[PDB]
Amino acid sequence: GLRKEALEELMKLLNMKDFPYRIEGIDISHTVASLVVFEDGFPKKGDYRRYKIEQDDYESIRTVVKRRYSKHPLPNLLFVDGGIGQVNAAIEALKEIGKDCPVVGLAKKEETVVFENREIHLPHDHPVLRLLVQIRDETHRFAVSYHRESLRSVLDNVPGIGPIRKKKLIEHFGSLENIRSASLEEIARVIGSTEIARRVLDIL
Repeated sequence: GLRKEALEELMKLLNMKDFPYRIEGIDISHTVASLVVFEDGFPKKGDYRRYKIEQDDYESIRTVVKRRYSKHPLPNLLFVDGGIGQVNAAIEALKEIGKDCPVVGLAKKEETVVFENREIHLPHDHPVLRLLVQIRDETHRFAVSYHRESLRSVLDNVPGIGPIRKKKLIEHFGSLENIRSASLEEIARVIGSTEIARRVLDIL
């Protein structure tokens, strides 16, 4: 949750014409773009989106930015992860579609904000620096849920079960953590056998 006065401070620091009421943040992971949304500093999780890019994070940002803003309104401010390059990719993409929107990021150099090809140094606890870091970390927190394979690989070691019942137990339980802390009686019901459910708990 971003402080509203820190939003005002970001506006002043960057000389923006408009208050950053809506901010969107983008991360590239290896390719998926993860897009997050803050509205008046509140994360709007129902507005988050993920983009698959078939194919250079530079190029991935450029692609995602053109794709998204050809269908959606511009935010008041766009934050991109990775530093100068990814900010430049976003800007280039915006030009190519004839759109106008401030883009900010964080250089790989410590305590450095990237804005309009300028680098602004801010001390560690400066509220604008803290705010930007909050945004970046939220992009990352969202990205790590594109991985919430382990249960599958391990259940491969369980003899005499087969591809059908495997996907049942993956569907009902989803993870190794849930299947392991489940009772014998429940697992039996998902697959139709105490003897196999016993073997599953035994082996896991």
